Order: sequence, then C-alpha cells, then structure tokens
Amino acid sequence: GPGSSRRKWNKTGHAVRAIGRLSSLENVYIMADKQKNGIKANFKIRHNVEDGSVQLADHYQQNTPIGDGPVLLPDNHYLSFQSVLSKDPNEKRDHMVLLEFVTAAGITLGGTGSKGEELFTGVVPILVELDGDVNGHKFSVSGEGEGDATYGKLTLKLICTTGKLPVPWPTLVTTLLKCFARYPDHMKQHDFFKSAMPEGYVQERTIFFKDDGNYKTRAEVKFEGDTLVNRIELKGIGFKEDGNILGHKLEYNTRDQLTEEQIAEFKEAFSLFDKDGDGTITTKELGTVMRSLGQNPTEAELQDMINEVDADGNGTIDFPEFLTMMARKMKDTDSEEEIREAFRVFDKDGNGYISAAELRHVMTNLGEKLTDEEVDEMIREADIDGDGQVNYEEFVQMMTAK
Ligand SMILES: [Ca+2]
Ligand SMILES: [Ca+2]
Ligand SMILES: [Ca+2]
Ligand SMILES: [Ca+2]
Repeated sequence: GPGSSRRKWNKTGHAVRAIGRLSSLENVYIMADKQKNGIKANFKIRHNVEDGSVQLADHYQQNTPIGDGPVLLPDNHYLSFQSVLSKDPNEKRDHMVLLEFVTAAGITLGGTGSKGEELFTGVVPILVELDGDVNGHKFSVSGEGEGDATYGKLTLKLICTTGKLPVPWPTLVTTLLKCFARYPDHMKQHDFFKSAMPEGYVQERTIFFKDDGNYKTRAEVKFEGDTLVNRIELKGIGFKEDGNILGHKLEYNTRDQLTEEQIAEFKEAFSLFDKDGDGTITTKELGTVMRSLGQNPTEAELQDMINEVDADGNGTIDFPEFLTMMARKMKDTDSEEEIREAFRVFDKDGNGYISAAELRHVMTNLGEKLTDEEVDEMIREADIDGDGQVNYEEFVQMMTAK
C-alpha cells in the first residue's frame, strides 16, 4: 500500500514492537476454577539473560484448597508484583534473600471476608522447603522469613542445603505465598488464598522456559503451628545442559534496583502518612500531612492525586502502590528538580539554608518525634562545611539513598 517505503518499514516495526509490548503482561491474572473449587493463573516472567537477551517463563498455575472449608471464589482480578533479590553478605551458602510486594487489583468497586484472613493481620513467620530434581540434578532449598499481609510484604531467606544450586535463583522465585498479597478492603472477598487458610491450598505449576525445559511444581501452602509453610516438590525436564538455566546464563537482579534498606525507608515514610497504621493511605490521611506541611488541597484534589497512583482505583493507596510511585525512575533532571523542591519544603524561610528548627518543623508536621539533640545531631550529620546549617549541596549529598 501507500506510503514511503520508509514509512512502511517503520509502521510494520512499530506494530511488531507494539505486539511485544502488549504481550508483556506484567500483572498476574487470577480467574476462578469453581469446578475445582479453586483458582488458576497463566502468566509469564521475563528473566534477563546475561547477554542482553531474555528468558521468558510461561507459567501455568492451578490452586486448590487442601481442606474442605468454604473458601472464597473470586472474580477476575489480578495480583501485582514487585520482587527484590539480594544477598546476605553474612551467609556463606548458595542462597537468595527475596523480598516481594504483592498487591491485588482488577475490580472497580455488613462486609465479611474470611475467617482465615485474620491470621495475616500481623506478622507471620514463614518456612519454605523445596525439593527438586532438574534433569536428574537433585537439590533442596530451605528458608525462613515473614509475611506481613497489610503491607503486602514477604521477606524470605532461602538456602540451598545440598550445596550449589543447579539452576539460577530467579527461576525459583515464583515457586518459593500469595496469601501475603494485600487485598484491598473493597475486594477482600476475592482473596481465595487467605480464605483457604488455616488448612491451606495446593499450588501447582508448570513453567515452560522457551526453547528450554519445563518445571513442574506442586506445593502445599498451609499453617503449621502458626508458621505459614510453603513446601514444594519441583521436577524439571527437557533442559539443555547449557541453556540459560542449566548453564546459569541467567542474571540475578537488575542493577538500578532498590536495596532492602531503601524499601525499609519507604515503609517508614509510608507510616508517616498511615496515621492509623492500617496499611493504606486515605484522602483524609494525605490531607492531614499536606495541611500540616501548610497546603490546602481540596477533598477532590486529594482524590485525584491518589487516583493517579491508586492502581485498583479504590481511592486509597497501599504500600506497594506507594512503593511503586517511589520506584519510578525519572529523567534525572526531573529527579534533580524533585530534590530542589524537597529542599524548598525543608528550607521554609527559603533563605537557602536548612536550620535546626526548620528541620524540626518538617519532621514534626510529618508526624515524627524528635529530641533537640537528634535534630542537632542530624544537622551535624549533614552540615559538612560545618556552618551549623544545611545548604542545597549538603542536602543533595545527604539525600542520596534515593
Ligand atoms: Ca490508614
Ligand atoms: Ca489502592
Ligand atoms: Ca532557611
Ligand atoms: Ca553547612
């Protein structure tokens, strides 16, 4: 057809790109399996390959309740995942520290929920145990951590007890606790996972690695004492002894990635908004901090603000949502300006220096509490050139664990 033969090349390779852009489903969709009194999920994971490529893992997931209870069968919706992989420098073994932030979304909105859901209310210790055989290569993984459903948080430390792990850690991530997802109140009756809980659910998967082998897994996620347990049997077949997986061509982490430390800071900051520590930030709660700083956003101005970062459009922001809005990277001239603007909030009289009382007003309006000696000591920490107060330079080189 008509158009520049340049126009046509590009238009063809915009729609091919487009297809791959639409095909990259980041979310994890949940459907019901009422006949199986359960749920399923079919999703893909893109594992970065060392040489720029990508190894994708086609996941096919089935879930069922172990017990005979009532269970909540959910409508179509999705989980939303943010994973952070790291190492403990103390730990000497082949291992992984894994942090997940899982939030539920997908639905536009007495009360109820599940009994089984009152068990996630606070922090739950986690035990994970995995038994696999990949292409004959046998290994065991073990680990502990905790789950904090309110901030959709999961933290684990996973050891390979049998010594060297014969597959890359990334590939085991999905396998080694969706009951730690934050289901927003407005859909807390689509949380199959907690509902099935105390007796628990089976989570079976087949993961197809493109041009490489497959993993089969069957796991029981149930309570033992008050430890939430994830116990797995993993069987892998079809894998070339030198594909990305068995040859370890897969990479651990990206590199622009949030440290465990940073995420902790973002949690503490989230708490500053979440006055009632109920895991969400409301228009009310946002207003309170805003006014406290000295602004007057209207009910509507707040609702907008939130609705612009509130994935599940329920009017509140939960920690993964917050964590997401903080995890966006910017054109570092926007980031720079963000810092310039943060500075001007701290530097209240706008004289270009943050004083001790200026630092105190900000932390105080933020709902922190502070001894004069802590204030004076913070200023000590930032006051490089030692003039008793903090300029823009000092603020920048003090603000950078972004
Ligand atoms: Ca709250
Ligand atoms: Ca929300
Ligand atoms: Ca000042
Ligand atoms: Ca200074």
